[PDB]
Amino acid sequence: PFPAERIISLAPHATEIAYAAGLGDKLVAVSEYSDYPPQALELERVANHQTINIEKILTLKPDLIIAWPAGNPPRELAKLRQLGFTIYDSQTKTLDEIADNIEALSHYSANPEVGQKAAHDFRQRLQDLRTQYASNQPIRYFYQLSEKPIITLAQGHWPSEVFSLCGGVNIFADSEVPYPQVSIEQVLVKQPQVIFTSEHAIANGHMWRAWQAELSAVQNDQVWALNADWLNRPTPRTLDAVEQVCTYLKIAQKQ
Ligand code: CNC
Repeated sequence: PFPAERIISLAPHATEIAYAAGLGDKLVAVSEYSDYPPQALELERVANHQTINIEKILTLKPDLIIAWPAGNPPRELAKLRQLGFTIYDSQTKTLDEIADNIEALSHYSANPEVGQKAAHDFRQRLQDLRTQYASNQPIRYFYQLSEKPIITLAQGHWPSEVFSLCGGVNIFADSEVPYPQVSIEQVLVKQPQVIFTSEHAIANGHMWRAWQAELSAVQNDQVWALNADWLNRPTPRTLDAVEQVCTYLKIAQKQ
């Protein structure tokens, strides 16, 4: 396509993949929470979970925008397309798509070998992890994005695929929306073998201690925090989430 000179990222994960793809030096704006690699804190922000700042983007004249269709507002992305910007749509469902993203984005780099290498390395480590964590048996898990309200994941949407590599089975897989709000009772009824939550919830005392009697996951000491930066952004660091998730689901075979 062409070595881009003024690149904008509309998502935290997209900023990580941009740096891995050898584009980081050409970024001129990123999203809120684009905090990795940490120098990205230095760049101006043009997007958050509710709004893309199209005025500022006009002001910046990007020759490449790295979009996150799954998380960005559809109307504003459509506007950017209608305005004639060159846009790469980052797809964010599978683990192999992370490497695909990096390899695609490397086409816009002045040094495509960087992204070529990063994708190669990702693919090899992903292969290593698939081999290493095959022995895991199916475990039914609950993954909490928040305690108030309880939001979880469903329909195979990200990060469902991280868990599935390890044999993990989402208790809310068959929900009518991809990120459903669920009640305490809904979880309690479902009887997850493992509960995954945030480091914050653990540190403060997690909400499921009160429910030890009704939750085998609590009796068995299988409520664990996951690193949300690794897990919920599809990036090279997702392979550390794979390790973390897979190690915990391995432990969960103890009974
Ligand atoms: C579900 C959800 C939520 N998420 Co996320 C979490 N946890 N998230 C997700 C999942 C979305 C899946 C998808 N989009 O395909 C999921 C797990 C992948 C995700 C991921 C992230 N999220 C992140 C954050 C910080 C946030 N998330 C919230 C938006 C946060 C929400 C908190 C809340 N209670 O509202 C949340 C709990 C529910 C939003 C929703 O469903 N609204 C209903 C829907 C109809 O409204 P909506 O406006 O269309 O929602 C869309 C956006 O929120 C967008 N989106 C979701 N998260 C982000 C984060 C950013 C930076 C941006 C720009 C857009 C989003 O995706 C939604 C559609 O699926 C947030 C308000 C939580 C909080 N209170 O801190 C917050 C801050 C947003 C901000 N200031 O811009 C991450 C950076 C977390 C991390 N530690 O890495 C990460 C970024 C992903 C990436 N690609 O870079």
